[PDB]
Amino acid sequence: TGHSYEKYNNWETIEAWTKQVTSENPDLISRTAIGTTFLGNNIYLLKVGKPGPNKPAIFMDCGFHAREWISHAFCQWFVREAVLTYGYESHMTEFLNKLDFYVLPVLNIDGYIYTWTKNRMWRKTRSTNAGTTCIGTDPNRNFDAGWCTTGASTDPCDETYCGSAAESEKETKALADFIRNNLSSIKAYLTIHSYSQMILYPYSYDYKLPENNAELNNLAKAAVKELATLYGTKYTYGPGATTIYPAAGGSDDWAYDQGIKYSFTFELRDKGRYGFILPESQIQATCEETMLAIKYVTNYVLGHL
Ligand SMILES: N=C(N)Nc1cccc([C@H](CP(=O)(O)CCCc2ccccc2)C(=O)O)c1
Ligand SMILES: [Zn+2]
Repeated sequence: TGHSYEKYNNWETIEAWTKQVTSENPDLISRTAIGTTFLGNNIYLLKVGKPGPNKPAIFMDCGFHAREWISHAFCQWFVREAVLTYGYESHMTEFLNKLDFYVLPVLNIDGYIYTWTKNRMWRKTRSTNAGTTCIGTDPNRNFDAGWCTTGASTDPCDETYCGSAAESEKETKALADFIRNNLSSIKAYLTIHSYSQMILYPYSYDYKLPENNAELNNLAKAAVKELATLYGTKYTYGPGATTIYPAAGGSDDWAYDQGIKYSFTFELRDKGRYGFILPESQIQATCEETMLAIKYVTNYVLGHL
């Protein structure tokens, strides 16, 4: 039950943590909920930064995919590092003064609970589907970006089911609703996954390249170089379609086509030795090196608005 930053925490524990870290840091963190899940859990959002007028923001979510436990761990790690180093480390101090980080600790809460209780390898949501006993939609194929046109299934029984319609899932509708309602301020979108050690940018739903792909490639390149300084961990990077494989309906592509010009999917450790079942013993090293890339991106975005 007790929360630890070097262990994977269950939802009850993460929920208690969002309340605790917010009460302990009132001038640095506010908590709201942006929606409920299919099974009635609260989708918490943390706003991290020193409040002020007309602040730009960066949006980061974790836990799209239930089994990718290091993703959830990173969002929690980020929040503590922000509050611990504010006022002492120049860069984080400037970040929190000038912008807000929206941190969504766990999007697909229902699936995450399922990985703790029944099936460690679950990935989808846990919503019911008409006409079948098969459960769940892949939330990262459920966005309105070339929806269900490639790299996706129309069968609810498949792991890549794109859903009955774009934003059919309460969770993805809640996230899209929030982003749409905050487009004027959100300057970047970061979505945290594992595994494969990559930084992806648009597009995945099509082989076409984003208008600013040269810029996005240079930024990804610089970010993976920064990440490698700590433990030598090697990341690859590029447009999703060629860097992994085509897949429609992803939140990074959707956010980009909303006008959020800096949109990245992070795939964290490792490369397949442990895969989704990354040992807790690697949480600290993974989070620490990932922090460097996230901060590099953040500084770049701040210098380009
Ligand atoms: N919009 C996007 N970024 N779409 C996208 C493109 C390629 C891959 C993915 C995800 C990757 P993921 O988050 O589950 C991590 C997959 C890790 C992996 C890697 C190799 C073999 C088996 C498993 C997917 O397969 O749904 C999304
Ligand atoms: Zn994933």
